[PDB]
Amino acid sequence: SKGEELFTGVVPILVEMDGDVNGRKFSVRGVGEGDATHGKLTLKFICTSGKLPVPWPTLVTTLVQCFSRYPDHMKQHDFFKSAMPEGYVQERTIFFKDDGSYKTRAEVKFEGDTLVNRIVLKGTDFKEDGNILGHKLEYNMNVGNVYITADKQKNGIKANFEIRHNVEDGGVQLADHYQQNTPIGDGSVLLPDNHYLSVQVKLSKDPNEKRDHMVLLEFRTAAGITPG
Ligand SMILES: [Cl-]
Repeated sequence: SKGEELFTGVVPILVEMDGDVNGRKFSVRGVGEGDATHGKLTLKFICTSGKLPVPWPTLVTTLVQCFSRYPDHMKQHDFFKSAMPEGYVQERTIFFKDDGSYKTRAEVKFEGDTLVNRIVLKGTDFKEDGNILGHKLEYNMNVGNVYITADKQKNGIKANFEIRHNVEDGGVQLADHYQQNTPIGDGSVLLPDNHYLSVQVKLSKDPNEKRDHMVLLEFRTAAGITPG
């Protein structure tokens, strides 16, 4: 890409989320930076409406796959950078097993030299004493492997993956993700062969921060195609 030229160094990131779960409105802002040459990004998120009504880990996938590192033999398969700077709309539906669902729509694009992820999330039908509204999930994140394929119905790509959220005192809460990304521009974008993004996340807290928050470190690598 010429889009890939925009990712040769550290890129600042701004994330904004307007959320609503079972009618309860909330907002999140995140700031940080990503470096695709290191397949790494770091973000700190604050709940800018007080206390978060769902567990932080359930929002990780919603809250910039542009920073995945594609190896040389897979560069032709990086849709995300190819769509830049005009960007793409990412839509997901996330189904929490035996509980409610999130519907998300985000625009990801450069605004000047900052990458911006602007999100609206709406969650419906959650159980008041379920794992989500009840805050019964551990503060951590398991590895996710996002399987990407060309979308033959709309312009761009689709993906499917399931996230396992550890539940306090044992067991898991599954979150089944459906994803579509559609370029914003009219310009040509790369159409990838099937592959996946392997994503590892470490969640932490800022010892000096009294607001409800999440510090995220994330490593993301493309794979699923043997070298050559
Ligand atoms: Cl267990």
